[PDB]
Amino acid sequence: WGNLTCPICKGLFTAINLGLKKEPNVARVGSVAIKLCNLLKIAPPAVCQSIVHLFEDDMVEVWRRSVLSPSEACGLLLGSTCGHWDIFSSWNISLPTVPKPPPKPPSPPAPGAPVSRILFLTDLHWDHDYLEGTDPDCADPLCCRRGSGLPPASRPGAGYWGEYSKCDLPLRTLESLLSGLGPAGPFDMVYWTGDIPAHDVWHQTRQDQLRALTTVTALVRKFLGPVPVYPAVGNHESTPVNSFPPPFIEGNHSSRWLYEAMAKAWEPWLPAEALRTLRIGGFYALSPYPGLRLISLNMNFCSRENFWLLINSTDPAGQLQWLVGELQAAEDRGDKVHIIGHIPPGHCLKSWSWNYYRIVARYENTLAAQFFGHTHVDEFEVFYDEETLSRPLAVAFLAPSATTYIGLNPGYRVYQIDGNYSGSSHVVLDHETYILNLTQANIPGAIPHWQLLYRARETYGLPNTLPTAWHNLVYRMRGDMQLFQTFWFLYHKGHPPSEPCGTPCRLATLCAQLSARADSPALCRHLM
Ligand SMILES: *[C@@H]1O[C@H](CO)[C@@H](O[C@@H]2O[C@H](CO)[C@@H](O[C@@H]3O[C@H](CO)[C@@H](O)[C@H](O)[C@@H]3O)[C@H](O)[C@H]2NC(C)=O)[C@H](O)[C@H]1NC(C)=O
Ligand SMILES: *[C@@H]1O[C@H](CO)[C@@H](O[C@@H]2O[C@H](CO)[C@@H](O)[C@H](O)[C@H]2NC(C)=O)[C@H](O)[C@H]1NC(C)=O
Ligand SMILES: *[C@@H]1O[C@H](CO)[C@@H](O)[C@H](O)[C@H]1NC(C)=O
Ligand SMILES: *[C@@H]1O[C@H](CO)[C@@H](O)[C@H](O)[C@H]1NC(C)=O
Ligand SMILES: *[C@@H]1O[C@H](CO)[C@@H](O)[C@H](O)[C@H]1NC(C)=O
Ligand SMILES: [Zn+2]
Ligand SMILES: [Zn+2]
Repeated sequence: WGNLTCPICKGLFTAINLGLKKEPNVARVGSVAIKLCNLLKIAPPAVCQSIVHLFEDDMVEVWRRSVLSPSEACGLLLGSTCGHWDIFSSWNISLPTVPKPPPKPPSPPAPGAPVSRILFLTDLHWDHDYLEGTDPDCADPLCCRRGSGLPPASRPGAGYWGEYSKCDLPLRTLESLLSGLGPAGPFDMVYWTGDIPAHDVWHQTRQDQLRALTTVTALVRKFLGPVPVYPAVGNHESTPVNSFPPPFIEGNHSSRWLYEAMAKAWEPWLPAEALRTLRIGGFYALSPYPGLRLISLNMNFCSRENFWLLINSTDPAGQLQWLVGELQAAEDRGDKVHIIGHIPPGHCLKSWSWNYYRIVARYENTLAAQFFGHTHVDEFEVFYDEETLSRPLAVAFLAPSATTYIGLNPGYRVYQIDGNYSGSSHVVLDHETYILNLTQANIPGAIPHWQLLYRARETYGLPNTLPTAWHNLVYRMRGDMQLFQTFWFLYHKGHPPSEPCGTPCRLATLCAQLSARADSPALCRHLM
């Protein structure tokens, strides 16, 4: 008799559920996973053990509530008649019935119009345990630190200011960054888009994450003084890394410990309005200038690595629907909008990325600039119209990281933006990138000098930095290897790998520049 298959399936996963609520069973799950982690040589056995113990609690809870949930598992196994499998099912937010205005590019600024200067910091990745002289090529996922051991005699230990390896930064190198800003300023505001702790993800307590938050926050406030700083939340701020339960998780395993600390650390910078949304889901909007609205998104709700989204990936925290409300209100007032975030939209989950793309196309006249980080290299994402995928209408700048991780010079970014006056377009006009050349900074007894690496319009011959200029740059680089090599050099903050980037590497790199929407290979149809 097959009329009983659904009842026994539900009985199995119901009993599975209550078994996995008991911590001796959770520990047993961990032990097997540690044993497999060691067999497949993912990491040294100390790291295998540490990372599984850190992850196992929230991970088993999520699986219990999603994949192993009776209505889900039995939906998958036995079809819609028994349950309903909807893990990562597709979803859509709703645009308002206001008609889209005719597409209108930004006006060229009048001669002598005000220019706003924005400092951009991202992926600082302070490593409290950074240790000069240790092995840069140790067996762990992060080196140059306490516990990395010592290098072989043939190779130098980690340099004093950092190293070209899988290493993060000592605090003094961030202090040095902030202390050298004078020539690059003055700044009207700072956009600070996330990733304060380092990549020592196998052992990160809530307290070391908070000490990363509070130490680096106080360091930037000391060097930037009264200049406003607008943070965005990176994927490394939480513990375990990428763990960002949406607001429907209450209780202690939620992100309240993190967002509330951010609200107290960033109170000098954000108005009360902003601090309220920051406590709920780590995003907010404010008004830097009359006529300009800034929106700081928590991209961890789009993230492929945010395992909590297995429970429910549909617009987590209602953030995209909230974003639509702000963009519409901005369109109604004639405001322009800056968006800042950490993970770039092209790297998000499919549904989230497709909805964001739709929002950007709809509000192309109102959105004036987009700024992201997370990849640590210097690149960008072009957005196109939904109807034909061929009219460029927005561009996201992905700034490179202050951290070395992996193999790079430290760097940061400055934007010139159409400034503070009525009728301003508020679009990026040009940008510059500064690096510390570790090859010369790590000379014993040298004092670090942060150097201008390049300015965008001058090295690429751009007449402006509107979306069409970046579209055009990609197709120029398709046919001009020398120009692509310049881009590849700068992509790595002046320290490119020694293995040549040949024809497939180039095409893949160029494709990423046009891929502002995930899982959309048609965007690259003119490259391959
Ligand atoms: C995952 O979370 C999303 C929202 O975060 C859930 O979607 C929500 O589901 C409810 C239940 O169907 C929807 O409510 C319905 O509203 C319609 C119209 O507003 C109304 O006709 C019905 O009476 C019902 O109340 C709600 O609209 C929907 N929200 C969104 C944004 O889609 C979803 O169900 C969750 N999935 C799981 C598996 O928990
Ligand atoms: C709330 O949940 C967190 C999640 O782990 C608990 O954190 C740990 O607390 C113990 C107690 O000192 C530490 O030894 C661990 O290192 C902590 N883990 C992390 C990742 O920081 C916390 O104890 C819980 N608190 C309450 C009141 O339930
Ligand atoms: C048992 O399954 C058969 C097959 O569909 C169905 O015709 C029958 O009505 C079911 N019996 C009950 C009591 O639901
Ligand atoms: C921007 O301009 C407005 C209106 O002229 C002024 O009130 C405000 O103080 C200005 N802010 C900055 C940072 O220049
Ligand atoms: C960094 O310093 C080394 C040491 O002289 C130099 O050869 C190299 O060209 C420099 N690169 C950049 C991008 O400054
Ligand atoms: Zn990072
Ligand atoms: Zn990141």
